Amino acid sequence: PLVVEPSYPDLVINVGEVTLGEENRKKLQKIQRDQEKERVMRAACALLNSGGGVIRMAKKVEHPVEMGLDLEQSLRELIQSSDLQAFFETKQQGRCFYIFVKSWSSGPFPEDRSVKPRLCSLSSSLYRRSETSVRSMDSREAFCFLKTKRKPDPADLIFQKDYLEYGEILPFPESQLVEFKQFSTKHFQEYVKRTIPEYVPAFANTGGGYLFIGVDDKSREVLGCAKENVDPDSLRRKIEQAIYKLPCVHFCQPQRPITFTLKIVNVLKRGELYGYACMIRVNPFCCAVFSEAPNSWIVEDKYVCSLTTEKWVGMMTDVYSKKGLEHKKELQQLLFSVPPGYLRYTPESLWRDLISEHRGLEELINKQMQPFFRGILIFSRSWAVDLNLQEKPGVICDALLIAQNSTPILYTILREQDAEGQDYCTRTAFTLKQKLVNMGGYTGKVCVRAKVLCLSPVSPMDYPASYSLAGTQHMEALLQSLVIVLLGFRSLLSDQLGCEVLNLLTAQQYEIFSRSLRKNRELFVHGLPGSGKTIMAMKIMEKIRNVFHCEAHRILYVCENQPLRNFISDRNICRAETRKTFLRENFEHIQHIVIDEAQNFRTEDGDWYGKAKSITRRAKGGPGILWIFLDYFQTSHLDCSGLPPLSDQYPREELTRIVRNADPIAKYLQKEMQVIRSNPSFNIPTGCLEVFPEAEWSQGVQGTLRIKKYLTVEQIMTCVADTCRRFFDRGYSPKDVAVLVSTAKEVEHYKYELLKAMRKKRVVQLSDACDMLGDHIVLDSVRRFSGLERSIVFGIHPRTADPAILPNVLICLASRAKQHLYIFPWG
Amino acid sequence: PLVVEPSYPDLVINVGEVTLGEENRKKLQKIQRDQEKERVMRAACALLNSGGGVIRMAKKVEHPVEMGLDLEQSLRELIQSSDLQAFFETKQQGRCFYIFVKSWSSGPFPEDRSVKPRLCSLSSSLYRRSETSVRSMDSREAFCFLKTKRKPDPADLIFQKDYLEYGEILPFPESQLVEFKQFSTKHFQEYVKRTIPEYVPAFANTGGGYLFIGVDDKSREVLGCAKENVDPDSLRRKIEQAIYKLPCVHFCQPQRPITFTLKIVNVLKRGELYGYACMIRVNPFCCAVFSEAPNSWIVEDKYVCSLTTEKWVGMMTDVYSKKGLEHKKELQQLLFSVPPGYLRYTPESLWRDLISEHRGLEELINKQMQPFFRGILIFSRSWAVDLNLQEKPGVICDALLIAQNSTPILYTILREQDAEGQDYCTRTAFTLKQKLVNMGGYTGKVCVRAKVLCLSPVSPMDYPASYSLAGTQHMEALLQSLVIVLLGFRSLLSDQLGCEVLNLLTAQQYEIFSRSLRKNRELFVHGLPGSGKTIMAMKIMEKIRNVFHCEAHRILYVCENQPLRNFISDRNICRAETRKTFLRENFEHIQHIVIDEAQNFRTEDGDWYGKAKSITRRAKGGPGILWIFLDYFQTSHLDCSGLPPLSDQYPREELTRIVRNADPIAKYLQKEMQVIRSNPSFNIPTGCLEVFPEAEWSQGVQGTLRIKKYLTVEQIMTCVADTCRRFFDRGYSPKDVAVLVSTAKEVEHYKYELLKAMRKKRVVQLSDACDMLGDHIVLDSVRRFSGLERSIVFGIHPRTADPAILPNVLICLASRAKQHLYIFPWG
RNA sequence: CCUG
RNA sequence: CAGGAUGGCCGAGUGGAAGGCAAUGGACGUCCGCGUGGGUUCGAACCCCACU
Ligand SMILES: [Mg+2]
Ligand SMILES: [Mg+2]
Ligand SMILES: [Mg+2]
Ligand SMILES: [Mg+2]
Ligand SMILES: [Mn+2]
Ligand SMILES: [Mn+2]
Ligand SMILES: [Mn+2]
Ligand SMILES: [Zn+2]
Ligand SMILES: [Zn+2]
Repeated sequence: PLVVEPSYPDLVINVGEVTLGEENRKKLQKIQRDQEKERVMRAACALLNSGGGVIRMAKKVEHPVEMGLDLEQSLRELIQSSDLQAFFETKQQGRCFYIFVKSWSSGPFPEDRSVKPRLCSLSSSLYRRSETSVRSMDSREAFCFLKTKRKPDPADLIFQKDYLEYGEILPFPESQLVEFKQFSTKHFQEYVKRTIPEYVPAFANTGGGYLFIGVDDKSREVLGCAKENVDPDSLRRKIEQAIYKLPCVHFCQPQRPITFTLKIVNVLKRGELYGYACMIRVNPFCCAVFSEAPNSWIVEDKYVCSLTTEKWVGMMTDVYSKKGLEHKKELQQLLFSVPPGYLRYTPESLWRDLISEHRGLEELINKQMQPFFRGILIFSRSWAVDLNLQEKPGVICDALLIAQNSTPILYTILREQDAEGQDYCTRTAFTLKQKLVNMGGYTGKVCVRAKVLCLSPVSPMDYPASYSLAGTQHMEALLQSLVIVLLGFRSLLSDQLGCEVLNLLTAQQYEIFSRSLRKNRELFVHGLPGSGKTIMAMKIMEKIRNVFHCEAHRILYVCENQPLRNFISDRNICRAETRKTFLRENFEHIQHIVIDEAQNFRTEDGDWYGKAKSITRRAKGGPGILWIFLDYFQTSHLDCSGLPPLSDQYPREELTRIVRNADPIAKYLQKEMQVIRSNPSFNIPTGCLEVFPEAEWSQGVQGTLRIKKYLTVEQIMTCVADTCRRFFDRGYSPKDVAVLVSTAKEVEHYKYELLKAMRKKRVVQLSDACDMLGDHIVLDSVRRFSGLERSIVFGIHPRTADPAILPNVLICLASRAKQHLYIFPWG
Repeated sequence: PLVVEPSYPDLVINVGEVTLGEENRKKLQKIQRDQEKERVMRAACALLNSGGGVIRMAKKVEHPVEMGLDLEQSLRELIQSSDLQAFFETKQQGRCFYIFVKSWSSGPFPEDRSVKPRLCSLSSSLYRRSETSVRSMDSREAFCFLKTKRKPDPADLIFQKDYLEYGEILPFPESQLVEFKQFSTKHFQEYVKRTIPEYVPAFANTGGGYLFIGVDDKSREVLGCAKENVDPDSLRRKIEQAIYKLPCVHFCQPQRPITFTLKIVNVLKRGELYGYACMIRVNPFCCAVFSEAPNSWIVEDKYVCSLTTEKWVGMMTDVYSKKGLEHKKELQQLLFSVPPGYLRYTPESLWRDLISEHRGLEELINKQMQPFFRGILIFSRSWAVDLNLQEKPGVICDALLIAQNSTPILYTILREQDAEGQDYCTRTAFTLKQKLVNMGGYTGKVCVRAKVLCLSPVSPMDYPASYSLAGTQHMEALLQSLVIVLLGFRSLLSDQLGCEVLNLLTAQQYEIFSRSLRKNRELFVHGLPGSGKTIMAMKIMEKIRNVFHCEAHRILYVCENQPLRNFISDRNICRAETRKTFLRENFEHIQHIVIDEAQNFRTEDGDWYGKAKSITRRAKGGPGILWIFLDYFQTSHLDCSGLPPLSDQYPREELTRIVRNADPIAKYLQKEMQVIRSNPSFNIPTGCLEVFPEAEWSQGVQGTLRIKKYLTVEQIMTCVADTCRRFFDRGYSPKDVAVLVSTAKEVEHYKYELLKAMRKKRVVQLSDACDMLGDHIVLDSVRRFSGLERSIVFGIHPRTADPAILPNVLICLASRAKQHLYIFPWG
């Protein structure tokens, strides 16, 4: 059999001894020549269909040799192209001859889904009647044929006859619908058996036809076969069995079998019975009829396995991140920008942590990356776990080098030399390469080299020069495939890419949303939870200056919560003040006002709306911008907010796409918004919550949502500390984490209790929401954190004194978490 | 040569006598067999590339024959597929054998444009090196290769030797970069001339390489050419001439020749000169190198011609109506709706006109239409003129039948028998079929049968049954290609399709626009001339009815002009009053108010804006809609309109994309808009007119614009009458025509003067602008026609009391014409 | 196409 | 799973068109032609492939 070799960071199929060279292969017997060719072509087909690899064959001569014309032509028929160099590149060292096979197609959604087939085949076993001949459909022909079948005569005058006269000349030739066959007196009943699988599938697949057996092909004379050599009943049974044996694949309903008419009609000589003439009419078949199973091959597990008929048709006609595939270029330019002329180590925080923890790791890595002048070295605690493989103790870090003039190299740094270290690194490199092709959709020639390094004080395969990353184009394409691959797993870089995906979605929605600035002066923005409301407010405050040419101090931002106005104030895009400061102080020099979380405002101090109206309308440059952002799902009190009636809140814009939270968080927000709708507070006008999220919208970004209940306060603290330490080990910064409690009066208690547990995890710094720039965990109330967001949020015992306010707390908590949310309710 | 036969409604190529049948072709000599095959393939390639046709070949036998396996395989190679039935269907009657060729690629923008090449070819003359072999790229391979080229060793150690030793074994085999050739033993210079085009283009096309001539292919021995047999300098001259003789096509700059190094080295024997060995180092060429001109053919008018190298490369690397192509399905379902179970005659107005003018034409056509139980019979005064062919006097009408179970038939009805009639009908049918394929992009099997009919008292081809329109799908596809074709010519049906395209564009812009209803209660809509303002207002009132569930009479429409008020009232989608009526009467019953042409309003009768605000805001079901439509380019007076200041006119929606007028009218409107901006009025605030149309927006609808200046009044009226008579003869209804004058006071004078000429054109019924629905020509002033539209407009002597408004009156006129506009200014 |  | 096909007929030829019953395939010395179509080769009836 053919089996993939395990000691390689790639699919390596050893096809054994093969005779190479045209002259050497001409001296072979045809049987051995065809057997060796079929072995090598099985290997090539498997590697083409399985992400590419290397075919290893031991050659019977020491000196360099050509592959052989028959092998070359078989590869050409395999790829349906004379461009062999595109998919096959050969090397030879001593007795070993290598063919390096590129993947036929890459990714779950290739750019050629509707053009080229997913599979290469030695044969599709699909035959069509092509005029007077039967020809096999190649991969592309069969792809088009199945793509069509998947959409939702005088010969009959002869066929109707009950009998035929010996030597009768048929009045028609062989054509698209007719075939004549004559067989010897001896083998008639056996030659019919081999005739059926070739002409019945062809007629069935190409509009049907008539098969006359017993008609001289040249003179068209009816001859039949002598009565003594044929039993009509046995012949009919055999033909029926052979026809019904044919493997048919259905794309339709009903799935009735192959339909045909068979007649064994007497041939009379002078009126006496001379023999029997066999006539088959093959009515067109609804779908594809195969003469036998397709000769397509694939590597599954560690074997080279032949694809079944149904599995082949499925591959030929029919966690991946579609958003990642869409934004791969932007995401690559963001996270994996390839610099012009130096080797970049990323993530930089993780690299610093590694070199600090491990003595000599910096010197090791820098001495090892001497040969590389341009590229990126993507570090990780363990690329194995990043790719859903098993963690190996003793592995300090894994670094994926993507440098110029070099192949990708997966480095594994071991604190102590280990026997299984090279096996672990090879497994990780093989998984990475297979993912870069099959999931990342890399259509170029890729090989990830596994290379183990030891901090304490089988040869690699030499790939062609076309597997080296020549320059910017190849490095960027490989890195964009790596982006797509990473967005399919849970890891530090995957989460960073997900954050950038959320930022890109928010930018898209803001591009759609900012076109209202030219159209409105007053505008009440009704954003749903996680809809980007505050990001839109910031970007609109930037665009207001960009358009009206007014200096930043002329734009005012008003919010209810001090943490939010501090966060907005540190952006330097405007002046940011709280509701109370807004009412107290003078702002006659302000032209534009943006008011955010207006549903959280209060009337107890004054008419904030009236003040904003006066300031904006009395502006010198016409009526200034007065945009009031608000979310009624995130109300924080039962009193009237001073907003105008709902009927008065016009013109309106609605941010209904959730773009700030990962999919698990967004689904939870959508679920809880139904609970909010079920019983709105009395200060919430009933018709406001009738805003619904976009029905078919999804973020396509992985998140986390763990709800742990019936746990005590100390258990909550220890779980939070353990999760924080696990994140920080992987490389998440402390400024990605926030702990949100029910109310402020509990903030100090929970701060002390959480420090008590975090002193075991080596970070003893917590802060209120008023400081968001420091690299520290933020502990505060859910309400005080309104408007702000963090990647990882721990929601601790959501609570309020009045059930009329309670429902909104869970939304106001979940909407703060971008990717990871941990909720610890009462129980 | 091969010549297209002229007397058919198709490309019929007569390849003459051909031996058909496998046995008959086997009994031939190879030269004759190959010549007949070459003729048939040239005809088939020409027909594939020229829109399909028929190949006529006389066969030397009477009985039916198969085509022949070599001919079948050549067709398979021609179409790169065993699906011969898709493109070739053969018929034979008597001593004639027909091949019906379908177009390979059809339409200027095929749906497969990026996948399949535009051209079929016998040979691309493009060769590539495939390991140790040179392979000719088929059409698909050459397409991909040219697409790739369009986008923006030890062999060297042997090549560096200035001499070689006889029998020296070269240490390397043949490969992607190396070829070993021996010299011919008989004709050496001729052999080199022959070999150079085989290998130099392949190396140049793939990474270059070395060609060693004089090296044994099998043993790799260096043999060379005997000194007595070859002169090295003459051989060098022949080689360089042959290499520069190779056709090269460049997709770049600079367009350098083929770069190569040619060395003729001494092959010594025992240290003494024996012969010469030729080695060429072919460097990779930047673009495509051909061994000769591509073997691709096409039909040029009446001749079958081969495409040149550069012409072939152009066709292989790369009035057509893009909006027609986009909307073909909707336009077909609008105009050419295929009915179920009866035959439909269109256009009905033209059909009635024809049957009224001509005695017995109805009976004639009905008698001819008995066989057809379903389809559409598309009449015309002259399909020849509709397709830009010369008119033939004596043609009563042309009718294009498109019916089930029948091929397309172009009927030509002649008043009396005519010898030329069949020639005219056949030319028209051929032109129609060629347009349907090459311009309408019909990818099915199409034949238009030409039949001449006569009101008073060559044999046609019989096409395969696949050319008959099977049913709804085939007829719809053919009629959609017909829509695309018609939209590219000036004719009645083309203009009706253009009207529908304008309506579809307006509907799309309204789908964009109506999303503001959910977001705005009060809205000022600022439309540009011809932006659809009034159509949008009508549709928005229709949408208000549904979204607010209010009865139609609860919606009010207020406009300045009585004709527009009447036109809107005639649809019952609201209550429509004039500004004066609105101010005088009471409308507390109204909930929603839409105001149109608000810029023309006046204040002397009251405060309409305040009244509308009050009425809408005190609507019992909450505040209602108050949408004010206005266009400052169509300011009809210099007074105050009562609108709020431009700073106060918010929120604001802008309809910038002109969707109501054909392309010439739209461009004229844009130029007049720029002139208006250069001379703004004093009663229009500063920023009103800074609204600009979408820069690269086009309507894709053909129109007409004639500024017939320097004419007298009588000449103007006679020209108008002649144009109207021509349109009505062609089939346009009078209700498509409006005559617009400068002022209402001259309307009666111009009515008398226009009737003076129209009474000689067999129609006298003019109409006032207040009677739009009548089947009469509307003659009225430009100002009173504001808000109305008609397909053909005649603007006469545009003028105003104060010349300041003349640039505005010109726009107000040009925006009323949907497709055809005639302006008669002062001299 | 015919045949072992 | 394997074998054959040559000139008018019988038939010799597996890489530089016999013989037997003056010639006894063809196009324009070159080329095609040994069932047909291709390929390899300096060279094919001969070797390789597909088809019949
Ligand atoms: Mg013989
Ligand atoms: Mg022999
Ligand atoms: Mg020959
Ligand atoms: Mg042959
Ligand atoms: Mn057959
Ligand atoms: Mn047959
Ligand atoms: Mn060679
Ligand atoms: Zn089926
Ligand atoms: Zn070039």
